[PDB]
Amino acid sequence: CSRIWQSPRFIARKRGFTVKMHCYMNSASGNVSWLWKQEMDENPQQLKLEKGRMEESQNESLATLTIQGIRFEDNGIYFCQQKCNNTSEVYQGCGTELRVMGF
Amino acid sequence: CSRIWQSPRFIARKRGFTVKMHCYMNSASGNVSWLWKQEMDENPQQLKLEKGRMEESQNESLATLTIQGIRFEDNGIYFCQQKCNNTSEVYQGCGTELRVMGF
Repeated sequence: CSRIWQSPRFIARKRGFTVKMHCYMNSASGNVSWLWKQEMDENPQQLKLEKGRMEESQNESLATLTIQGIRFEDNGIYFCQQKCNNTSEVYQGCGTELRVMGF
Repeated sequence: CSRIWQSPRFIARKRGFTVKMHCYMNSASGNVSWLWKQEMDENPQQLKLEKGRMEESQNESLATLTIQGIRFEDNGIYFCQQKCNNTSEVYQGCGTELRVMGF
């Protein structure tokens, strides 16, 4: 199968704004999901797309994840994950660090 | 083969100091090579070593790239690759990022 690329590595924004996180592939057994991680030891875990604040999007090449109303409680690193058709193995993106802040 | 794990993710250090970067793998068809990216737009372009001040070492399970007396020209992201035994696939780390300081 294909390989996935995550952008950007890091993001800092102001409380209440909006964020976009990308990932690229070719839908080779496409259909992408997003994992979240707040602690460093614990390992990534399914992100709950909170009604009216988060939305998993995806066409055939781009799989973007968009969050609005950014809360501090959103801090952490997010990874897009794809399950391969052939290899039936899971490739992970390199994730994006998220930091909310200020006025 | 084995999922490659690069560490740390991002580093900040005043110029001149030396810096080590890590890459954990399995070395099966291993023998790691290091790539470089001066910006995010650019593409992971190969790394050229310079006079005793940039040395890559490694063993059974730990490849580590070392840079002495760092400069702003060093700023960027470094990745490590390892061909795979079985697969003949090309795994790659999530690269460690570098930013040199001014004081």
